[PDB]
Amino acid sequence: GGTILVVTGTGTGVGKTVVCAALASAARQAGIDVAVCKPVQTGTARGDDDLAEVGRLAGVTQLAGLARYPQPMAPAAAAEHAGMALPARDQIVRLIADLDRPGRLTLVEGAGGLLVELAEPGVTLRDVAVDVAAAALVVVTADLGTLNHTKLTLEALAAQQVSCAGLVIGSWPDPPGLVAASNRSALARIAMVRAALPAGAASLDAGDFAAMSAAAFDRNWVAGLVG
Amino acid sequence: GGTILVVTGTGTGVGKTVVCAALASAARQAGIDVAVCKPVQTGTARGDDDLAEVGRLAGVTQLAGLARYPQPMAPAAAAEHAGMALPARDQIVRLIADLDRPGRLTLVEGAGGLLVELAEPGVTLRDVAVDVAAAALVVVTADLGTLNHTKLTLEALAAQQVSCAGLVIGSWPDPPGLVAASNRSALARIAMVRAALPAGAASLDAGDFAAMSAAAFDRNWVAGLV
Ligand SMILES: O=C(O)C[C@@H]1CCC[C@H]1C(=O)c1ccccc1O
Ligand SMILES: O=C(O)C[C@@H]1CCC[C@H]1C(=O)c1ccccc1O
Repeated sequence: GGTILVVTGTGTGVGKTVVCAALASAARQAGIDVAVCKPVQTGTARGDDDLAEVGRLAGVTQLAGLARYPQPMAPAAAAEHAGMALPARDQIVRLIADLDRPGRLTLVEGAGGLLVELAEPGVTLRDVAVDVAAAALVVVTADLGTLNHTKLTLEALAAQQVSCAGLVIGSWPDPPGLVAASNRSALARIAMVRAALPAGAASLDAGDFAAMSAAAFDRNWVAGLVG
Repeated sequence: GGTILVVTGTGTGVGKTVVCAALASAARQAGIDVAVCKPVQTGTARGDDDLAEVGRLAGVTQLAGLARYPQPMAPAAAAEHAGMALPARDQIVRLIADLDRPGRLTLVEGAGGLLVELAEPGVTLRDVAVDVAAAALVVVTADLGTLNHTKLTLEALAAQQVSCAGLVIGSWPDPPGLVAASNRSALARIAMVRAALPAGAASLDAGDFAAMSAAAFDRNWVAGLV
Protein backbone atom coordinates (compact mmCIF):
# COMPACT_ATOMS: atom_id res chain seq x y z
CA GLY A 1 0.00 0.00 0.00
CA GLY A 2 0.76 3.72 -0.17
CA THR A 3 -0.62 6.89 1.38
CA ILE A 4 -4.35 7.52 1.15
CA LEU A 5 -5.71 10.96 2.02
CA VAL A 6 -9.38 11.71 1.93
CA VAL A 7 -9.98 15.37 1.12
CA THR A 8 -13.15 16.58 2.80
CA GLY A 9 -14.26 20.03 3.87
CA THR A 10 -16.20 22.04 6.39
CA GLY A 11 -18.93 22.31 3.79
CA THR A 12 -19.80 22.59 0.15
CA GLY A 13 -18.01 25.21 -1.92
CA VAL A 14 -14.94 25.33 0.29
CA GLY A 15 -12.54 24.41 -2.51
CA LYS A 16 -12.14 20.65 -2.25
CA THR A 17 -11.45 20.22 -5.93
CA VAL A 18 -8.88 22.99 -6.29
CA VAL A 19 -7.07 21.70 -3.19
CA CYS A 20 -6.89 18.16 -4.59
CA ALA A 21 -5.49 19.55 -7.82
CA ALA A 22 -3.09 21.71 -5.85
CA LEU A 23 -1.77 19.00 -3.54
CA ALA A 24 -1.58 16.64 -6.53
CA SER A 25 0.54 19.14 -8.47
CA ALA A 26 2.88 19.89 -5.59
CA ALA A 27 3.18 16.14 -4.88
CA ARG A 28 4.03 15.38 -8.53
CA GLN A 29 6.62 18.17 -8.47
CA ALA A 30 8.02 16.33 -5.44
CA GLY A 31 8.42 13.35 -7.78
CA ILE A 32 5.55 11.54 -6.05
CA ASP A 33 3.24 9.28 -8.05
CA VAL A 34 -0.25 10.74 -7.62
CA ALA A 35 -3.66 9.23 -8.27
CA VAL A 36 -6.90 11.19 -7.65
CA CYS A 37 -10.23 9.49 -6.90
CA LYS A 38 -13.78 10.94 -6.88
CA PRO A 39 -16.05 8.13 -5.63
CA VAL A 40 -19.33 10.07 -5.97
CA GLN A 41 -19.91 13.00 -8.35
CA THR A 42 -23.15 14.99 -8.57
CA GLY A 43 -24.31 17.92 -10.67
CA THR A 44 -23.10 16.48 -13.97
CA ALA A 45 -26.16 17.95 -15.69
CA ARG A 46 -24.65 21.30 -14.67
CA GLY A 47 -21.18 20.50 -16.03
CA ASP A 48 -19.71 19.58 -12.64
CA ASP A 49 -16.72 17.27 -13.16
CA ASP A 50 -14.13 17.42 -10.39
CA LEU A 51 -11.81 14.76 -11.83
CA ALA A 52 -11.72 16.67 -15.14
CA GLU A 53 -11.02 19.93 -13.31
CA VAL A 54 -8.13 18.19 -11.52
CA GLY A 55 -6.86 16.68 -14.76
CA ARG A 56 -7.19 20.10 -16.37
CA LEU A 57 -5.48 22.15 -13.66
CA ALA A 58 -2.93 19.59 -12.47
CA GLY A 59 -2.22 17.29 -15.41
CA VAL A 60 -3.08 14.24 -13.35
CA THR A 61 -3.88 11.42 -15.76
CA GLN A 62 -4.50 8.75 -13.09
CA LEU A 63 -8.13 9.62 -12.40
CA ALA A 64 -10.85 7.30 -11.15
CA GLY A 65 -14.57 7.91 -10.80
CA LEU A 66 -17.56 5.74 -10.01
CA ALA A 67 -20.99 7.29 -9.35
CA ARG A 68 -22.23 10.17 -11.52
CA TYR A 69 -25.55 11.94 -10.95
CA PRO A 70 -27.11 14.87 -12.89
CA GLN A 71 -28.66 17.07 -10.21
CA PRO A 72 -26.38 19.35 -8.14
CA MET A 73 -27.66 18.10 -4.77
CA ALA A 74 -26.54 15.68 -2.07
CA PRO A 75 -25.71 12.25 -3.62
CA ALA A 76 -28.62 10.61 -1.80
CA ALA A 77 -31.05 13.15 -3.27
CA ALA A 78 -29.43 13.29 -6.71
CA ALA A 79 -29.73 9.50 -6.96
CA GLU A 80 -33.41 9.34 -6.02
CA HIS A 81 -34.21 12.09 -8.52
CA ALA A 82 -32.62 9.98 -11.28
CA GLY A 83 -34.07 6.62 -10.31
CA MET A 84 -30.58 5.50 -9.35
CA ALA A 85 -29.01 3.87 -6.33
CA LEU A 86 -25.98 4.97 -4.34
CA PRO A 87 -22.77 2.94 -4.65
CA ALA A 88 -22.16 0.28 -2.08
CA ARG A 89 -19.52 0.69 0.63
CA ASP A 90 -17.35 -2.04 -0.86
CA GLN A 91 -17.76 -0.58 -4.35
CA ILE A 92 -16.09 2.59 -3.02
CA VAL A 93 -13.52 0.77 -0.89
CA ARG A 94 -12.51 -1.53 -3.76
CA LEU A 95 -12.02 1.50 -6.03
CA ILE A 96 -9.64 3.13 -3.56
CA ALA A 97 -7.77 -0.11 -2.82
CA ASP A 98 -7.27 -0.87 -6.50
CA LEU A 99 -5.44 2.48 -6.98
CA ASP A 100 -3.43 2.16 -3.73
CA ARG A 101 0.23 1.32 -4.47
CA PRO A 102 3.51 1.67 -2.60
CA GLY A 103 5.03 5.09 -3.16
CA ARG A 104 1.75 6.49 -4.49
CA LEU A 105 -0.22 9.33 -2.94
CA THR A 106 -3.88 8.54 -3.65
CA LEU A 107 -6.32 11.42 -3.08
CA VAL A 108 -9.96 10.64 -2.32
CA GLU A 109 -12.22 13.62 -2.84
CA GLY A 110 -15.49 13.72 -0.89
CA ALA A 111 -18.80 15.24 -1.96
CA GLY A 112 -19.99 18.08 0.26
CA GLY A 113 -18.93 17.84 3.91
CA LEU A 114 -17.64 14.93 5.98
CA LEU A 115 -20.96 13.49 7.10
CA VAL A 116 -22.67 13.37 3.69
CA GLU A 117 -24.08 9.95 2.73
CA LEU A 118 -21.95 8.52 -0.08
CA ALA A 119 -23.20 4.94 0.00
CA GLU A 120 -26.00 2.88 1.41
CA PRO A 121 -26.78 2.90 4.24
CA GLY A 122 -25.54 6.13 5.80
CA VAL A 123 -21.96 5.40 4.77
CA THR A 124 -19.81 8.53 4.99
CA LEU A 125 -16.40 9.53 3.76
CA ARG A 126 -15.45 9.12 7.40
CA ASP A 127 -16.40 5.44 7.27
CA VAL A 128 -14.47 5.06 4.01
CA ALA A 129 -11.44 6.61 5.77
CA VAL A 130 -11.59 4.10 8.62
CA ASP A 131 -11.82 1.13 6.24
CA VAL A 132 -8.96 2.15 3.96
CA ALA A 133 -7.07 3.52 7.02
CA ALA A 134 -6.73 6.97 5.46
CA ALA A 135 -6.19 10.26 7.19
CA ALA A 136 -8.28 13.33 6.32
CA LEU A 137 -7.30 16.66 4.82
CA VAL A 138 -9.95 19.25 5.78
CA VAL A 139 -10.51 22.13 3.37
CA VAL A 140 -11.85 25.24 5.11
CA THR A 141 -12.93 28.79 4.31
CA ALA A 142 -11.39 31.99 5.65
CA ASP A 143 -14.86 33.38 6.34
CA LEU A 144 -17.22 33.93 9.26
CA GLY A 145 -18.35 30.74 10.95
CA THR A 146 -15.35 28.68 9.81
CA LEU A 147 -14.09 28.03 13.35
CA ASN A 148 -17.32 26.34 14.39
CA HIS A 149 -17.60 24.37 11.15
CA THR A 150 -13.99 23.28 11.46
CA LYS A 151 -14.22 22.42 15.15
CA LEU A 152 -17.27 20.28 14.34
CA THR A 153 -15.48 18.54 11.47
CA LEU A 154 -12.31 17.81 13.44
CA GLU A 155 -14.29 16.57 16.42
CA ALA A 156 -16.16 14.21 14.07
CA LEU A 157 -12.87 12.88 12.70
CA ALA A 158 -11.52 12.23 16.21
CA ALA A 159 -14.65 10.39 17.39
CA GLN A 160 -13.81 7.71 14.80
CA GLN A 161 -10.04 7.89 15.40
CA VAL A 162 -9.40 9.34 11.92
CA SER A 163 -6.20 11.36 11.92
CA CYS A 164 -6.20 14.96 10.64
CA ALA A 165 -3.55 15.47 7.98
CA GLY A 166 -4.06 19.22 8.16
CA LEU A 167 -6.25 22.12 7.19
CA VAL A 168 -6.15 23.79 3.80
CA ILE A 169 -7.71 27.21 3.34
CA GLY A 170 -9.20 26.77 -0.11
CA SER A 171 -9.64 30.44 -1.02
CA TRP A 172 -7.64 33.25 0.62
CA PRO A 173 -8.04 36.96 -0.20
CA ASP A 174 -5.23 39.43 -0.69
CA PRO A 175 -5.04 41.80 0.98
CA PRO A 176 -6.82 40.01 3.85
CA GLY A 177 -9.20 41.75 6.22
CA LEU A 178 -9.57 41.80 9.99
CA VAL A 179 -11.96 38.84 10.29
CA ALA A 180 -10.06 36.66 7.79
CA ALA A 181 -6.69 37.40 9.40
CA SER A 182 -8.13 36.61 12.84
CA ASN A 183 -9.53 33.31 11.53
CA ARG A 184 -6.22 32.16 9.99
CA SER A 185 -4.50 32.78 13.34
CA ALA A 186 -7.11 30.83 15.31
CA LEU A 187 -7.17 27.95 12.81
CA ALA A 188 -3.46 27.31 13.51
CA ARG A 189 -4.34 26.79 17.22
CA ILE A 190 -6.82 24.07 16.22
CA ALA A 191 -4.73 22.21 13.63
CA MET A 192 -1.78 22.61 11.30
CA VAL A 193 -2.54 24.84 8.30
CA ARG A 194 -0.86 23.16 5.35
CA ALA A 195 -1.58 25.93 2.85
CA ALA A 196 -3.83 28.84 1.86
CA LEU A 197 -4.61 29.00 -1.86
CA PRO A 198 -5.01 32.41 -3.54
CA ALA A 199 -8.58 33.07 -4.60
CA GLY A 200 -9.30 32.23 -8.21
CA ALA A 201 -6.62 29.54 -8.35
CA ALA A 202 -8.95 27.60 -10.63
CA SER A 203 -8.40 30.37 -13.24
CA LEU A 204 -4.63 29.87 -13.49
CA ASP A 205 -3.17 28.11 -16.51
CA ALA A 206 -1.16 24.89 -16.29
CA GLY A 207 2.15 26.51 -15.45
CA ASP A 208 0.97 29.27 -13.12
CA PHE A 209 -1.22 26.80 -11.22
CA ALA A 210 1.77 24.49 -10.76
CA ALA A 211 4.00 27.42 -9.73
CA MET A 212 1.38 28.42 -7.18
CA SER A 213 0.85 24.82 -6.04
CA ALA A 214 4.57 24.37 -5.49
CA ALA A 215 4.51 27.61 -3.53
CA ALA A 216 1.45 26.91 -1.39
CA PHE A 217 2.52 23.77 0.48
CA ASP A 218 5.56 23.06 2.60
CA ARG A 219 7.87 20.94 0.45
CA ASN A 220 8.85 18.93 3.52
CA TRP A 221 5.30 18.15 4.56
CA VAL A 222 4.38 17.14 1.01
CA ALA A 223 7.52 15.03 0.52
CA GLY A 224 6.96 13.34 3.86
CA LEU A 225 3.48 12.19 2.95
CA VAL A 226 4.79 9.13 1.08
CA GLY A 227 7.49 6.63 1.84
CA GLY B 1 -36.39 24.99 38.87
CA GLY B 2 -38.29 25.22 35.59
CA THR B 3 -37.01 24.57 32.05
CA ILE B 4 -33.83 25.81 30.35
CA LEU B 5 -33.30 25.53 26.59
CA VAL B 6 -30.12 26.63 24.85
CA VAL B 7 -30.87 27.86 21.35
CA THR B 8 -27.89 27.25 19.08
CA GLY B 9 -27.22 27.01 15.37
CA THR B 10 -25.25 25.15 12.75
CA GLY B 11 -23.61 28.40 11.79
CA THR B 12 -23.73 32.15 11.93
CA GLY B 13 -26.67 33.93 10.34
CA VAL B 14 -29.03 30.94 10.30
CA GLY B 15 -31.83 32.57 12.31
CA LYS B 16 -30.96 31.91 15.97
CA THR B 17 -32.41 35.23 17.21
CA VAL B 18 -35.66 35.06 15.24
CA VAL B 19 -36.24 31.49 16.42
CA CYS B 20 -35.70 32.73 20.00
CA ALA B 21 -38.28 35.49 19.62
CA ALA B 22 -40.56 33.09 17.75
CA LEU B 23 -40.59 30.42 20.48
CA ALA B 24 -40.72 33.00 23.27
CA SER B 25 -43.81 34.55 21.64
CA ALA B 26 -45.42 31.13 21.18
CA ALA B 27 -44.67 30.17 24.80
CA ARG B 28 -46.00 33.51 26.03
CA GLN B 29 -49.23 32.90 24.12
CA ALA B 30 -49.27 29.56 25.91
CA GLY B 31 -49.10 31.63 29.10
CA ILE B 32 -45.58 30.51 29.94
CA ASP B 33 -43.27 33.01 31.57
CA VAL B 34 -40.26 33.46 29.31
CA ALA B 35 -36.77 34.78 29.96
CA VAL B 36 -34.10 35.06 27.28
CA CYS B 37 -30.40 35.18 28.11
CA LYS B 38 -27.76 36.24 25.56
CA PRO B 39 -24.56 36.13 27.64
CA VAL B 40 -22.31 37.57 24.89
CA GLN B 41 -23.37 39.96 22.08
CA THR B 42 -21.08 41.08 19.25
CA GLY B 43 -21.53 43.35 16.24
CA THR B 44 -22.83 46.19 18.39
CA ALA B 45 -20.80 48.83 16.54
CA ARG B 46 -23.11 48.31 13.56
CA GLY B 47 -26.25 47.96 15.69
CA ASP B 48 -26.63 44.27 16.60
CA ASP B 49 -28.70 43.64 19.75
CA ASP B 50 -30.47 40.28 19.80
CA LEU B 51 -32.11 40.85 23.19
CA ALA B 52 -33.77 44.00 21.81
CA GLU B 53 -35.16 42.13 18.81
CA VAL B 54 -36.57 39.45 21.10
CA GLY B 55 -38.22 42.17 23.17
CA ARG B 56 -39.55 43.95 20.10
CA LEU B 57 -40.92 40.83 18.44
CA ALA B 58 -42.04 38.76 21.44
CA GLY B 59 -42.48 41.33 24.22
CA VAL B 60 -40.30 39.35 26.62
CA THR B 61 -39.07 41.69 29.34
CA GLN B 62 -36.64 39.41 31.24
CA LEU B 63 -33.69 40.02 28.92
CA ALA B 64 -30.29 39.32 30.37
CA GLY B 65 -26.75 39.74 29.05
CA LEU B 66 -23.24 40.18 30.38
CA ALA B 67 -20.97 41.60 27.67
CA ARG B 68 -21.22 43.46 24.37
CA TYR B 69 -18.44 43.83 21.81
CA PRO B 70 -18.21 46.37 18.96
CA GLN B 71 -16.59 44.25 16.23
CA PRO B 72 -19.00 41.84 14.42
CA MET B 73 -16.69 38.86 14.94
CA ALA B 74 -16.72 35.73 17.08
CA PRO B 75 -16.63 36.60 20.82
CA ALA B 76 -12.97 35.75 21.47
CA ALA B 77 -11.80 37.68 18.42
CA ALA B 78 -13.88 40.68 19.49
CA ALA B 79 -12.42 40.35 23.00
CA GLU B 80 -8.84 40.23 21.69
CA HIS B 81 -9.39 43.15 19.30
CA ALA B 82 -11.10 45.25 21.99
CA GLY B 83 -8.55 44.17 24.61
CA MET B 84 -10.97 42.68 27.12
CA ALA B 85 -11.43 39.07 28.29
CA LEU B 86 -14.72 37.27 27.84
CA PRO B 87 -16.96 36.76 30.87
CA ALA B 88 -16.05 33.82 33.06
CA ARG B 89 -17.83 30.47 32.93
CA ASP B 90 -19.06 31.15 36.48
CA GLN B 91 -20.97 34.33 35.64
CA ILE B 92 -22.75 32.70 32.70
CA VAL B 93 -23.79 29.58 34.62
CA ARG B 94 -25.00 31.59 37.63
CA LEU B 95 -26.95 34.08 35.50
CA ILE B 96 -28.88 31.32 33.74
CA ALA B 97 -29.43 29.61 37.09
CA ASP B 98 -30.68 32.86 38.68
CA LEU B 99 -33.04 33.33 35.73
CA ASP B 100 -34.45 29.82 36.07
CA ARG B 101 -37.57 29.45 38.21
CA PRO B 102 -40.51 27.03 38.22
CA GLY B 103 -43.06 27.77 35.52
CA ARG B 104 -40.46 29.65 33.46
CA LEU B 105 -38.97 28.85 30.07
CA THR B 106 -35.44 30.29 30.03
CA LEU B 107 -33.87 30.44 26.59
CA VAL B 108 -30.09 30.83 26.40
CA GLU B 109 -28.74 32.18 23.10
CA GLY B 110 -25.21 31.37 22.02
CA ALA B 111 -23.23 33.34 19.50
CA GLY B 112 -22.37 31.76 16.17
CA GLY B 113 -22.33 27.97 16.31
CA LEU B 114 -22.37 25.44 19.12
CA LEU B 115 -18.59 25.40 19.63
CA VAL B 116 -17.61 29.05 19.43
CA GLU B 117 -15.83 30.22 22.56
CA LEU B 118 -18.19 31.98 24.97
CA ALA B 119 -16.25 32.27 28.22
CA GLU B 120 -12.84 31.89 29.80
CA PRO B 121 -11.15 29.43 29.47
CA GLY B 122 -12.37 28.10 26.12
CA VAL B 123 -15.89 27.17 27.23
CA THR B 124 -18.67 26.92 24.67
CA LEU B 125 -22.43 26.95 24.64
CA ARG B 126 -22.23 23.16 24.81
CA ASP B 127 -20.39 23.33 28.12
CA VAL B 128 -22.87 25.87 29.43
CA ALA B 129 -25.66 23.51 28.45
CA VAL B 130 -24.11 20.70 30.47
CA ASP B 131 -23.49 22.89 33.52
CA VAL B 132 -27.14 23.98 33.66
CA ALA B 133 -28.63 20.60 32.55
CA ALA B 134 -30.24 22.19 29.50
CA ALA B 135 -31.44 20.58 26.34
CA ALA B 136 -30.32 22.05 23.02
CA LEU B 137 -32.45 23.37 20.16
CA VAL B 138 -30.64 23.60 16.83
CA VAL B 139 -31.49 26.22 14.20
CA VAL B 140 -30.64 25.14 10.65
CA THR B 141 -30.88 26.58 7.16
CA ALA B 142 -32.53 24.68 4.33
CA ASP B 143 -29.64 25.36 1.93
CA LEU B 144 -27.34 22.90 0.23
CA GLY B 145 -25.08 21.75 3.05
CA THR B 146 -27.52 21.80 5.96
CA LEU B 147 -27.71 18.03 6.58
CA ASN B 148 -23.97 17.75 7.06
CA HIS B 149 -23.74 20.84 9.28
CA THR B 150 -26.73 19.46 11.17
CA LYS B 151 -25.40 15.92 11.67
CA LEU B 152 -22.08 17.40 12.90
CA THR B 153 -23.93 19.62 15.39
CA LEU B 154 -26.02 16.69 16.64
CA GLU B 155 -22.98 14.44 17.00
CA ALA B 156 -21.32 17.22 19.00
CA LEU B 157 -24.42 17.40 21.19
CA ALA B 158 -24.61 13.65 21.80
CA ALA B 159 -20.85 13.51 22.42
CA GLN B 160 -21.50 15.32 25.74
CA GLN B 161 -24.92 13.84 26.60
CA VAL B 162 -26.59 17.15 25.80
CA SER B 163 -30.06 16.12 24.68
CA CYS B 164 -31.31 17.65 21.42
CA ALA B 165 -34.78 19.10 21.85
CA GLY B 166 -35.07 19.38 18.06
CA LEU B 167 -34.57 21.46 14.90
CA VAL B 168 -36.10 24.67 13.59
CA ILE B 169 -35.49 25.93 10.07
CA GLY B 170 -34.73 29.59 10.61
CA SER B 171 -35.71 30.83 7.15
CA TRP B 172 -38.04 28.98 4.76
CA PRO B 173 -37.84 30.40 1.21
CA ASP B 174 -40.75 31.35 -1.02
CA PRO B 175 -41.16 29.59 -3.27
CA PRO B 176 -39.42 26.67 -1.43
CA GLY B 177 -37.34 25.05 -4.17
CA LEU B 178 -36.20 21.54 -5.04
CA VAL B 179 -33.19 21.64 -2.72
CA ALA B 180 -34.99 23.28 0.22
CA ALA B 181 -37.90 20.86 -0.17
CA SER B 182 -35.47 17.93 -0.43
CA ASN B 183 -33.51 19.20 2.58
CA ARG B 184 -36.63 19.64 4.74
CA SER B 185 -37.73 16.05 4.09
CA ALA B 186 -34.34 14.61 5.10
CA LEU B 187 -33.92 16.98 8.03
CA ALA B 188 -37.03 15.38 9.56
CA ARG B 189 -35.42 11.94 9.28
CA ILE B 190 -32.48 12.86 11.54
CA ALA B 191 -34.43 14.95 14.07
CA MET B 192 -37.84 16.35 14.95
CA VAL B 193 -38.64 19.52 12.97
CA ARG B 194 -40.37 21.75 15.53
CA ALA B 195 -40.90 24.74 13.21
CA ALA B 196 -40.11 26.36 9.89
CA LEU B 197 -40.19 30.13 9.95
CA PRO B 198 -41.08 31.96 6.72
CA ALA B 199 -38.37 34.11 5.22
CA GLY B 200 -38.53 37.77 6.15
CA ALA B 201 -40.36 37.14 9.43
CA ALA B 202 -37.92 39.25 11.45
CA SER B 203 -39.17 42.42 9.74
CA LEU B 204 -42.71 41.70 10.99
CA ASP B 205 -44.34 44.06 13.41
CA ALA B 206 -45.08 42.49 16.76
CA GLY B 207 -48.72 41.70 16.01
CA ASP B 208 -48.20 39.71 12.82
CA PHE B 209 -45.06 38.17 14.33
CA ALA B 210 -46.93 36.65 17.25
CA ALA B 211 -49.52 35.26 14.84
CA MET B 212 -46.84 33.65 12.67
CA SER B 213 -45.31 32.33 15.90
CA ALA B 214 -48.57 30.78 17.05
CA ALA B 215 -48.81 29.01 13.68
CA ALA B 216 -45.16 28.06 13.41
CA PHE B 217 -45.05 25.71 16.40
CA ASP B 218 -46.95 22.71 17.67
CA ARG B 219 -49.10 24.00 20.51
CA ASN B 220 -48.98 20.65 22.30
CA TRP B 221 -45.19 20.57 22.22
CA VAL B 222 -44.71 24.20 23.31
CA ALA B 223 -47.13 23.83 26.22
CA GLY B 224 -45.35 20.63 27.21
CA LEU B 225 -42.02 22.42 27.58
CA VAL B 226 -42.88 23.63 31.07
O1 LIG C 1 -18.22 18.66 -3.93
C1 LIG C 1 -18.92 19.68 -3.70
O2 LIG C 1 -19.13 20.04 -2.51
C2 LIG C 1 -19.53 20.49 -4.85
C3 LIG C 1 -20.80 19.78 -5.37
C4 LIG C 1 -21.30 20.48 -6.64
C5 LIG C 1 -22.86 20.60 -6.50
C6 LIG C 1 -23.22 20.02 -5.08
C7 LIG C 1 -21.89 19.87 -4.35
C8 LIG C 1 -21.91 18.57 -3.51
O3 LIG C 1 -21.24 17.65 -3.84
C9 LIG C 1 -22.75 18.51 -2.24
C10 LIG C 1 -23.27 19.67 -1.72
C11 LIG C 1 -24.04 19.64 -0.57
C12 LIG C 1 -24.29 18.44 0.06
C13 LIG C 1 -23.77 17.26 -0.44
C14 LIG C 1 -23.01 17.31 -1.59
O4 LIG C 1 -22.50 16.12 -2.09
O1 LIG D 1 -24.44 35.16 16.57
C1 LIG D 1 -24.40 35.29 15.32
O2 LIG D 1 -24.18 34.28 14.61
C2 LIG D 1 -24.61 36.65 14.65
C3 LIG D 1 -23.44 37.60 14.97
C4 LIG D 1 -23.69 38.97 14.36
C5 LIG D 1 -22.26 39.54 14.02
C6 LIG D 1 -21.30 38.29 14.02
C7 LIG D 1 -22.16 37.09 14.37
C8 LIG D 1 -21.43 36.25 15.43
O3 LIG D 1 -21.70 36.39 16.58
C9 LIG D 1 -20.37 35.21 15.04
C10 LIG D 1 -19.88 35.18 13.76
C11 LIG D 1 -18.91 34.24 13.41
C12 LIG D 1 -18.44 33.32 14.33
C13 LIG D 1 -18.94 33.35 15.61
C14 LIG D 1 -19.90 34.30 15.97
O4 LIG D 1 -20.38 34.31 17.29
